[PDB]
Amino acid sequence: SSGLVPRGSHMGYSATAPVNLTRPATVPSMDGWTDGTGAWTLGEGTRVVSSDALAARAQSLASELTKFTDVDIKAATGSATGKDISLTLDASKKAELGDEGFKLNIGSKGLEVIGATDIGVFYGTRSVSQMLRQGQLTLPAGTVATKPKYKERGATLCACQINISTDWIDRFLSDMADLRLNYVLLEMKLKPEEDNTKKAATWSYYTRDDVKKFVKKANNYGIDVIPEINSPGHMNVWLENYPEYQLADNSGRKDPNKLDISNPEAVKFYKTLIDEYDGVFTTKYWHMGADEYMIGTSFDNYSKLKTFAEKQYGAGATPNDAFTGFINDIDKYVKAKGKQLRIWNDGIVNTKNVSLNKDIVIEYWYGAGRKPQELVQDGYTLMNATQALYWSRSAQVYKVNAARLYNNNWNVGTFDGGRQIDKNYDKLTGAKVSIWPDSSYFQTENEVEKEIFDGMRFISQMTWSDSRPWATWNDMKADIDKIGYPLDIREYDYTPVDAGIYDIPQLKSISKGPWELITTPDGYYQMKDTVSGKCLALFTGSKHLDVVTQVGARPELRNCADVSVGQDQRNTANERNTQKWQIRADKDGKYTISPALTQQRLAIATGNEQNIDLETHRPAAGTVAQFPADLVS
Ligand SMILES: CC(=O)N[C@H]1CN2CC[C@H](O)[C@@H]2[C@@H](O)[C@@H]1O[C@@H]1O[C@H](CO)[C@H](O)[C@H](O)[C@H]1O
Repeated sequence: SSGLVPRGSHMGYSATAPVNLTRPATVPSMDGWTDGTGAWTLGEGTRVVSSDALAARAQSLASELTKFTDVDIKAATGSATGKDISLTLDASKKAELGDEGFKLNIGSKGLEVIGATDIGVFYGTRSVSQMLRQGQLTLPAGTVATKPKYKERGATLCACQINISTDWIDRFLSDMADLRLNYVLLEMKLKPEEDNTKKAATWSYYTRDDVKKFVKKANNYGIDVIPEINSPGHMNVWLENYPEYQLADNSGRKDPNKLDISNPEAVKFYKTLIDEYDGVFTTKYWHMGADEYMIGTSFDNYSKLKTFAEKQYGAGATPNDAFTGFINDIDKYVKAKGKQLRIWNDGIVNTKNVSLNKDIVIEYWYGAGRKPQELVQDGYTLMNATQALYWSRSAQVYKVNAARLYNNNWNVGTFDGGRQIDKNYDKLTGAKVSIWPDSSYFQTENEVEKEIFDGMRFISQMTWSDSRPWATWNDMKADIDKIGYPLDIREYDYTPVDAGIYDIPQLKSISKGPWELITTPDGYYQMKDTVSGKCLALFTGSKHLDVVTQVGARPELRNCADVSVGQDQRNTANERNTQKWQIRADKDGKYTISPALTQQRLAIATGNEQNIDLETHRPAAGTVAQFPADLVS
């Protein structure tokens, strides 16, 4: 017999360690590790030790680690032993570590994490978590210092038209933090409240309270949440109920997506929205979008913009001049609020009489004029937002292929359509992936979460480390899976009730029930009415992106779809996903039921709910209908 037995190494440092004991991987990788003598073992008595100032970081890591290791790891102040993880903020190490970098020293004095800022120290702790939650509690001795090559690292998250649940955003923010991603462009609607703007309070929207909560979580994780209100195109969710601000073509037909930038009341309406967001986002940036204004058409069909150009910016001025002038005017406005402006690159056009202010950050997603190289020569600040880092729930041409980017040597300097610029260009801020809903019924938000996993590790690695220490994608994939998700995601209670048979009074107007609940692989439920044999669906009402956004829409009974299959069954996606429901536990113990796609909540209608959609149609009082949560607290 073999005698196989656990090594069961004593806690703390040991001068003795095997030469090739595995150093557990991280993402981002920490390159240039210098090996030392021996190894350090987390074990019973290991504490996380820090100053009072770092006490919250220390307590949160001790908790975390207690949960991952099954050892009781307490936080403390005072002296550290060789048994301990130490957290140190040393601001004098800015030159070495920057605002975000960190140093690990593993050895006889234990596991030391050193940062020059609170966020650096926090970031060090993400590597410590990663390293110790792979089933190994012994780490080889040595030292490494690491900092991100690029200043902006993260994602565009389009929480736009459709709602991405605040619980999803929270999980996403923890995922980002674990990967040392510090940037999220959140295109979204903050519920408008002013008399002048409140008719745009259609769903999706987020409350002021919702936003202040996820922003404060973001800032604790080192993440800049930058809002976007795209303009002057892609404005349907703002101008639908304000036709007075929509741009008409030459024949008088209005487009709810197009802002009439020759109308000063319209410009002012946009500026009013900037002012509403200013109260709840802490960032120093404003993103005005400026992408795809004329998609589906041309400036030749909007002669009003030419006339406006010429009046406004003198004879010779073109519609492109008016467009840029609108951008410059929004620039001037946000700068007076202390902000820097950001846009998409496809706005930037050939202008005769006006030129785009150079103090506007250009996020470059589309190979169409200027090319990246030309924007470099004229001195623009650039972020790489290449389409090669796009996911879309419906557009299958937009699926990040991380294997391919890894194996083909893509870097942050590889702009859209393989246009390589100097990756050390001094105004290259970094790079991001982009998460787009488009036609939204094809994939649930929890399916988006599973899918983006890999691409998020890829962009973390290349924006921080800009290296390929794994020989192939497949090696990186093996390690990123061993690393796995941060604790908050592992703890999220996706399906808080067991499958089974339930009485649900809230649903009495549809059926006396009872209801058979079964779970789905993406963390939702199907609800079968045992009376009719049919299943509850949120299927009918007015939609954006092919999803029912109508406030007060009623669910219905439909033939049961197969909710057990994956997102590659595109042909049945709508019947399937309109039959998914998210159940959540209250603080404490009461359950809400939300349609998985819409993320409104089922409630009994009172008739006192106030929303613009309800002015035009209200479900019968006392029936069960979907409503944003803020209307039913
Ligand atoms: C900046 C950008 O990429 N603009 C649109 C084009 N791309 C190409 C692939 C994606 O489908 C993406 C579109 O989703 C982008 O538009 C955004 O669409 C959302 C809804 O999906 C909102 O309407 C935004 O305002 C658009 O910018």
